[PDB]
Amino acid sequence: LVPMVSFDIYSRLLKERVIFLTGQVEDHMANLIVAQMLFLEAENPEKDIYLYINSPGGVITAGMSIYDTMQFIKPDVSTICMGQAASMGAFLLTAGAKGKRFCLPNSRVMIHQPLGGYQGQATDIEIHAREILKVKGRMNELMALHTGQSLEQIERDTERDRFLSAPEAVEYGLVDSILTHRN
Amino acid sequence: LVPMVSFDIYSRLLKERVIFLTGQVEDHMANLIVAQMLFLEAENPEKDIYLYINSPGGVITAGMSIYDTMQFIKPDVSTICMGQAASMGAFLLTAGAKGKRFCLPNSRVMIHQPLGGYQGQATDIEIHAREILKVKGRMNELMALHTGQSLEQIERDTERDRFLSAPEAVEYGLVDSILTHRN
Amino acid sequence: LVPMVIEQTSRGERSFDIYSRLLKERVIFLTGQVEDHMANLIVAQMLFLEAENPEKDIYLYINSPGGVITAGMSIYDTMQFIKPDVSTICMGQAASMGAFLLTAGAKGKRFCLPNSRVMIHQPLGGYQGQATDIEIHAREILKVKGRMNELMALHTGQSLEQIERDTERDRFLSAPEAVEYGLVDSILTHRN
Amino acid sequence: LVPMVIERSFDIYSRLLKERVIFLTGQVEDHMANLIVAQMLFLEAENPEKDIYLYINSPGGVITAGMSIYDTMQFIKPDVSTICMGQAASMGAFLLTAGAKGKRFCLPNSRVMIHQPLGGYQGQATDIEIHAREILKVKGRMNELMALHTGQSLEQIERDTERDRFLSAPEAVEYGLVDSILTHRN
Amino acid sequence: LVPMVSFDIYSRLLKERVIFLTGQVEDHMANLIVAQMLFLEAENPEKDIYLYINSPGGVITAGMSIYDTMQFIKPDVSTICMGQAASMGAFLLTAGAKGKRFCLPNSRVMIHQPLGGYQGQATDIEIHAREILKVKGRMNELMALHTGQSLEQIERDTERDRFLSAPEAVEYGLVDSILTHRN
Amino acid sequence: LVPMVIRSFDIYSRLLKERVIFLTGQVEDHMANLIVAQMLFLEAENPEKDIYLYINSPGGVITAGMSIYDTMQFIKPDVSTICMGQAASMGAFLLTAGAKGKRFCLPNSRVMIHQPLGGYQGQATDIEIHAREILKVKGRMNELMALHTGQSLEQIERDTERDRFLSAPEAVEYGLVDSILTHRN
Amino acid sequence: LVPMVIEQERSFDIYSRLLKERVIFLTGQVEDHMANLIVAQMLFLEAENPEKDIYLYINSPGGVITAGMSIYDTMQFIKPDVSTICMGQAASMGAFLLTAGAKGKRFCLPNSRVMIHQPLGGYQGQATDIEIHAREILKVKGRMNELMALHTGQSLEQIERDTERDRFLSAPEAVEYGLVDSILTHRN
Amino acid sequence: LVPMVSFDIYSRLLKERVIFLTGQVEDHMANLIVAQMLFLEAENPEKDIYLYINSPGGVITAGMSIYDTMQFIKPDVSTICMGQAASMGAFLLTAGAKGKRFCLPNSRVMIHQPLGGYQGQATDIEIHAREILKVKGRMNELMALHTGQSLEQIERDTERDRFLSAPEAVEYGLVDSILTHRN
Amino acid sequence: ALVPMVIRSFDIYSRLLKERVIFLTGQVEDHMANLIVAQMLFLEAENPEKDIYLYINSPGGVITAGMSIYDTMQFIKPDVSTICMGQAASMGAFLLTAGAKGKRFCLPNSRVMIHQPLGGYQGQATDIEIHAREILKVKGRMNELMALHTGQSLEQIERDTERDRFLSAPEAVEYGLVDSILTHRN
Ligand SMILES: *C[C@](*)(O)[C@H](Cc1ccc(O)cc1)NC(=O)[C@H](CC(C)C)NC(=O)OCc1ccccc1
Ligand SMILES: *C[C@](*)(O)[C@H](Cc1ccc(O)cc1)NC(=O)[C@H](CC(C)C)NC(=O)OCc1ccccc1
Ligand SMILES: *C[C@](*)(O)[C@H](Cc1ccc(O)cc1)NC(=O)[C@H](CC(C)C)NC(=O)OCc1ccccc1
Ligand SMILES: *C[C@](*)(O)[C@H](Cc1ccc(O)cc1)NC(=O)[C@H](CC(C)C)NC(=O)OCc1ccccc1
Ligand SMILES: *C[C@](*)(O)[C@H](Cc1ccc(O)cc1)NC(=O)[C@H](CC(C)C)NC(=O)OCc1ccccc1
Ligand SMILES: *C[C@](*)(O)[C@H](Cc1ccc(O)cc1)NC(=O)[C@H](CC(C)C)NC(=O)OCc1ccccc1
Ligand SMILES: *C[C@](*)(O)[C@H](Cc1ccc(O)cc1)NC(=O)[C@H](CC(C)C)NC(=O)OCc1ccccc1
Ligand SMILES: *C[C@](*)(O)[C@H](Cc1ccc(O)cc1)NC(=O)[C@H](CC(C)C)NC(=O)OCc1ccccc1
Ligand SMILES: *C[C@](*)(O)[C@H](Cc1ccc(O)cc1)NC(=O)[C@H](CC(C)C)NC(=O)OCc1ccccc1
Repeated sequence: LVPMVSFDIYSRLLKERVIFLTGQVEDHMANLIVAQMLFLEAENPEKDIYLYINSPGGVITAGMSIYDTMQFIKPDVSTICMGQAASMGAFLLTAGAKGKRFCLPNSRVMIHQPLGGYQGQATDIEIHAREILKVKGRMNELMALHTGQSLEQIERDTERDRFLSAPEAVEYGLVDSILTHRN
Repeated sequence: LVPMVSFDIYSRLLKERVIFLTGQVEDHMANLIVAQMLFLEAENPEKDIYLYINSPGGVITAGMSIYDTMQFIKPDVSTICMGQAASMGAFLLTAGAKGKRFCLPNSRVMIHQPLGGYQGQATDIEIHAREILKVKGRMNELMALHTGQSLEQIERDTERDRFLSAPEAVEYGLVDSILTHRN
Repeated sequence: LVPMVIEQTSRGERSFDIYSRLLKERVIFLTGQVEDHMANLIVAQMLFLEAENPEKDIYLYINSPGGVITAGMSIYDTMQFIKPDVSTICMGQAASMGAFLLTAGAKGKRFCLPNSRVMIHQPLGGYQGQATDIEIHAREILKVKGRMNELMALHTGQSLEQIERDTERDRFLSAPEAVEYGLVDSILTHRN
Repeated sequence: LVPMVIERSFDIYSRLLKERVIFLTGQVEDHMANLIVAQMLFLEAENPEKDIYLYINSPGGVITAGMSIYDTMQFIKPDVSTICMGQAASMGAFLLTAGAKGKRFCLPNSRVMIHQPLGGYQGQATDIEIHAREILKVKGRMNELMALHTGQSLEQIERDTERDRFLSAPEAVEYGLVDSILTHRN
Repeated sequence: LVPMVSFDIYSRLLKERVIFLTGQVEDHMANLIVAQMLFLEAENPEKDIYLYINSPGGVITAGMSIYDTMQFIKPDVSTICMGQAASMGAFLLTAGAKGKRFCLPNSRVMIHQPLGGYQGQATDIEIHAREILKVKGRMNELMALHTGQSLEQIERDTERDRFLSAPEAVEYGLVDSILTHRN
Repeated sequence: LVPMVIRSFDIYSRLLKERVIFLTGQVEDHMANLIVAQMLFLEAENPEKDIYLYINSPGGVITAGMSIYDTMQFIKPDVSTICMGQAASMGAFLLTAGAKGKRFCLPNSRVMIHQPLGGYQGQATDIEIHAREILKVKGRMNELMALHTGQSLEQIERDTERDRFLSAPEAVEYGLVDSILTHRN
Repeated sequence: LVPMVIEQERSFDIYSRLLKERVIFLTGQVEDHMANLIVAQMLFLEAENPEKDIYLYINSPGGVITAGMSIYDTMQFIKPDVSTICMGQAASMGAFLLTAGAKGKRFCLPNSRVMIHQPLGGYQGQATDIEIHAREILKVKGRMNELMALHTGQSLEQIERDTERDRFLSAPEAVEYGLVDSILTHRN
Repeated sequence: LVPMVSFDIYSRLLKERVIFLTGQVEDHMANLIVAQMLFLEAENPEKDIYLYINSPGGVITAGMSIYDTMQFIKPDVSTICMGQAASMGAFLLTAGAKGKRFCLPNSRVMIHQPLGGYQGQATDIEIHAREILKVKGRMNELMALHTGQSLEQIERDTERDRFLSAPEAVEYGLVDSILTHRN
Repeated sequence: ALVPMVIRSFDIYSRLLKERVIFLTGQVEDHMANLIVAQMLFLEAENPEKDIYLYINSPGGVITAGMSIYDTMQFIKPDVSTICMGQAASMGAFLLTAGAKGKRFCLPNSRVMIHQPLGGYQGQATDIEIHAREILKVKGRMNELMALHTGQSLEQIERDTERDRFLSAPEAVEYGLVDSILTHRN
């Protein structure tokens, strides 16, 4: 039940260089966002891309596919949180082009450390636990980079779930400003 | 089946600036409505959009994606309740352009406070409880803003489910008037 | 099948299951998850032994991964309420509700076996419902968390802030570490 | 159904308990371990001087449940002589080797298997670290005790348990896991 | 459920040194048979024990607990096959004291190699395959000893399921004679 | 569920002093073992005196049934069989396996006979092995049915290719039982 | 849980104890194992005293024909008269075993209800096997009708016609039909 | 679900000689990648193809249909890891044309030996075990070839899961360089 | 589901069909076999003189569904060239070797496996014997046709298929199952 304009409603919006990231982040939905990004860049390598984010979080490697695409392509990707951007969603929100990251007024942001799960031999448990610790550190480094917070601050603040209103997300350095009304 | 007109029935009405919000509010259906609003705003920034609402409620952050787009876009969003607008549905109904919020004569309205659920360590239970109580407070502030009721009245009236007929909804400030017959 | 035992009784021999037999040694086992019914059985055994002789010690062996707090507290309050000292002995593990009842034994009379392990942590819970009810239930679990820290602090001799700090996440303790922490008084190695 | 004996009535297992024989059969877990522990304590109360015979046929099980048995075998006064029939794998091999020195037996066609701990956790990275560190400590303690009972160096036990290792009964003797093969009743 | 003087039909027959092995061979039912053997040996080490076998097969290690107890205890264990002895059942049947192994006239025997199944890394697969092949060889050697067949013949005859009538089982050396009428 | 009489005995235990044994329901290893044990018990108590096996069964597993069949022949006492309700397939086979002159239907029982049913899954080499075996079994059971009924081998096989139902008088005419019990003498 | 009872000493459960007054209960769906328990109690009570009547209380929704016939033939074969008493209901196999009692000794409790009907069955298979199995259930149907006619005193034609669909009878109607002899009301 | 440029987003990028391998490697998804490669070769046999890889691994034989196609066709296949390339994903990454294998900066690579499982008669277990061992050695030989590491180093390093950062994957020889920003 | 579009429009498979290329992927069953048969019949109609390329990546499948493809391959006028990528096992290996003589290929890292039929039946002994006779007839016919295409004797095919038999691509050339290894496009 998706409406049409020959373009479906999202194809139409893709014409105004708008991409939607909605729901849990996972490989296949992430692949769709990456293809839209490479396409938009192909269409006009200089003009901004708008990425709307309404997401409860998701899988780290899937989110890192979108993150590296965002940094790799020529156009600035301007991120706009609507609804919520939690964990992986907060991370991609803050990864937008400096000065071009926005929360809508009543959107809410949440941040936290990695969660994972493994089963098997103690030797293998060691290998996998070291990996998720490595991953937690890189994520914190990147989050510190984009927010302007120190690495130590990000580590403390993400030990447990932390929720932030749109003004709190601005103050934290997570986004640059609230978008309220179309200028 | 969705009938054809070359549009499907909904695409055809989208041409009249008409959008339908039907069913449980959740991220993807919510994103469809946001895309339709953004599409219509692009087609004509000054012409009103009509949002028909028939909903038993739904997810708060999903609903707030719709709310913020309603307030962000240039066109006024006129809201029309058919069937029911309950909880998140009622919130988005009252969020329409002042003077352009309608109930159909036998539609019914229901308002209530958030419901949620979390499992985990006491420390985490406290973090999540804080967040749902904060959201409850903010949603009340916005309900008061739109209906014209005092914050305190709203709090009182939402502790448990409260049902309103179309005439009672007009009286409460939830809607501006009743549409009985077209002109 | 629980093995049984036959024993002279001056009114004839009668049969005792293995656990009934050990009750005559004044021994009670707490094994597995703590939950109302298994907890009630232990309460009942404690009350029985006190009636048999209010002045002789009881031995409570604990091998438990944890369990329900109110069920645990039915055992805790009974251990304090009855006249005899309840000596506690950890075998296998005593985790969470199990560590709590272990440390709750009569002072000087709480023991770990040498290769037992102890784990402590804060409460875990979960509610669903209206925000007003969520607050009510969150407030209750936070009340319980504090009361349980106060009692752990009491029994171990650590400060409340130390117990609070140490139980935010799961913490494991070897037998020597549990002695060093104040959780038990000593290690039992070879039958005294 | 458990056979009864008429004399005044024992099930087969209770009858053999009176001859100081306990059976550890199947996966090791808290409740069946509690039953073995209880039987050991009973036998000690009956006579702290006479040996106990613990027959072991087990594919392994839960480490803490196994350690309740291990520590009881060491704590009680009587020697616990262990006899492997069918198999003793992982926690079953550990309990077999933990028997009184000189009094650990394999039956001729029994087999033994040793390996390191297996586990699984789900949660925050912080919690994953806490749990991994604890499984690694357990792995080390279990290796130290295996070395002690077998006569192998800690290094050799660690190397030989990275992956499953099977031993015939003569191999379990050569390894120091048991003292001798029991073939026929003397 | 069993005929009762707690004291069932099986316990009365135990009084006459008769033990039944019925159904799939598995640790717990095997421990019961072991316990009955040791009991009977303690009662009288000189008198024969009678083991009726009606079994489709089962777990090798469970079976070996019985086998080794049969060899270890002082009394001779006489085996009698009723209905069938397949695989682990045929193995325990032939393991009875030579001269005291019997088929009833219309019982059937079946012999085969081990079946197994593992999942894991190729290194682990290699370890578990090596072990099942070791077990296959040891079991073939013991079958050869008990039947009087060569190792080569047992190997060739067990690569696939091989069925034997009671007279065929006498000819193969798996039992000593047919039991038809009590004298 | 099981009533008892009083030293205490359950109802079936009680009837066991009457030298009466019940075979009820699907024939399978464990219920068949209980019947075997009762037969062996009764022989030991008195090897001269007849045993009465009441049979009401829809059939069952062949090997389980053959444990009973061979025990019936092996023990010293005659086993007299009495069909109540029905004796179908393995039930009919054990009915006709009773001592000659001592096999009975009650007037409204019915007997049904049929060939073996089975099923295998595997490589074609294994399918052939198993199919050979079920056919060997089918033949051996027809040879035993012929022995007990007095019909020829080829005839029993013909009449059992499909399910065949018999009234009590028809079961007598076929040679499956000797007589019909109507009113206790 | 079945209540215990101590007879001045052995413990009988409620049912064991009422067996000493020669009372057996048939309750629920008639099936092989429950029906064997009834057969064994009948054989027990005959062995105790072959002259003395047995009382069989029936409260049953119906059940398997062959299992019912195990009980029917035992009722007829044993020396004692089996008196039947319906409480609650006796439907189909229950109604048949109720009317199978000793003539003059078959009763309904007043608010008993009886129902009668023809066999129901089902099969799946090749057409050849379908015909075999259809012919067998048609034979069983006829034989059950012949027996019902014998016990009720109704003609075989009446029985056949009345059992083509479920037919319900009050206890008064069951007396009038010949299904039971009389209504039992108070203890005399 | 798939944005409609007439063309879907993937068909559109196919025009740019871009193919996505996303998720578990399995016969049908692999056949789709094969078909795209064959098509791009038929379109221009001398121009590179770009294969974006975000995969947790998969079935070996499916992976090898891709591998052999990559080698067989006339164009070079440049591989680009986004998110992760694990096991079969890492193998296909490393099998890209020399000089043309890339990791995005926060992509992660993991290598390990085969996993398999089988159930059946010991004779059959022996056959299937021999086959997985053959496959393991063959895969090591090919990894050694593509990375420049010795066969013994590869064997040692893949007995258990080995994780590599993007710079570590460059050091290891799995890829040639890190891509960061579009030239 | 996702199949890329090429340009009036074509799906990726449709485009490759223009090159006379057909894919047989996964388990052989009636409906996927029917699609392959239809594609062959179409390509014959387009040009009865030009070769057809069948790529095979399959773990095996249903014999009668396989024979619908096999007989199509022999019936049609064009030579059908077969190319194994990934694996061709059992029914896959059979269709691979059924290709036109000299035009059967393995890619270098593909693997082949061959085995006798597997089946299963439940019913009366009379019926078991009918169905057992049928699967044995099928087994012999499939061995005859494998011997024909490989050039091996029928007794060789019978012996070698009694259990799963795996072959590397060079082994599959030595066996006569394919004619050569395709490595780089000419
Ligand atoms: C919860 C949130 O969505 C995080 C993403 C995240 C963003 C930013 C920072 O700094 C850390 C994390 N998502 C996850 O933790 C997912 C959780 C769900 C249940 C899929 N976890 C995940 O992808 O596992 C990562 C992992 C890495 C290495 C080893 C094992 C697991
Ligand atoms: C029930 C109605 O749909 C409400 C939305 C609402 C509107 C206006 C006001 O004042 C309050 C609430 N919906 C919910 O409460 C949903 C019910 C779920 C979908 C069953 N709850 C929800 O979105 O949870 C929000 C939340 C959870 C945890 C922490 C913070 C917020
Ligand atoms: C995990 C351990 O067993 C704890 C017991 C405990 C001991 C000592 C201290 O200081 C704190 C806790 N058990 C629990 O937390 C249980 C785990 C459940 C059974 C999964 N949780 C529990 O009993 O909930 C209590 C509760 C819930 C809601 C509101 C109030 C109390
Ligand atoms: C597999 C075998 O039974 C081992 C026991 C063992 C014996 C001897 C040595 O040296 C090491 C281990 N059992 C386990 O590993 C169990 C297997 C489960 C039941 C599948 N694992 C277990 O008890 O988990 C241990 C654990 C310890 C600390 C933290 C988490 C889990
Ligand atoms: C089919 C038969 O019951 C065999 C027992 C047997 C007897 C005599 C000889 O020579 C060989 C075998 N039982 C098994 O093969 C069991 C079948 C299971 C219960 C389905 N298999 C078994 O116990 O596997 C043991 C094993 C697996 C992997 C590695 C080593 C041992
Ligand atoms: C249907 C009836 O109960 C038969 C028993 C029978 C009695 C007399 C004659 O002459 C033949 C058969 N029972 C079976 O056929 C069972 C039915 C099963 C329980 C569904 N079948 C059976 O035991 O198969 C045994 C078998 C299978 C494969 C190979 C050999 C034997
Ligand atoms: C419904 C009532 O209980 C009848 C018993 C009955 C009594 C008196 C007369 O005259 C006819 C029937 N019970 C049945 O019909 C059972 C029904 C249930 C579902 C078991 N049916 C039954 O036993 O199968 C009948 C049958 C006979 C021969 C062949 C196949 C099936
Ligand atoms: C874990 C990773 O995805 C491997 C692929 C691999 C790549 C490179 C090297 O050097 C080794 C392996 N995938 C597998 O192991 C799959 C895992 C399954 C899908 C869970 N295993 C597989 O395809 O089966 C292996 C096998 C080969 C031959 C015979 C039987 C089984
Ligand atoms: C395992 C392989 O895929 C074989 C195909 C085969 C090819 C070549 C030769 O010489 C023999 C076999 N496939 C089968 O055996 C299928 C496997 C099923 C789908 C699991 N079996 C099959 O089609 O059964 C055929 C059959 C059954 C009963 C009677 C006649 C034929």
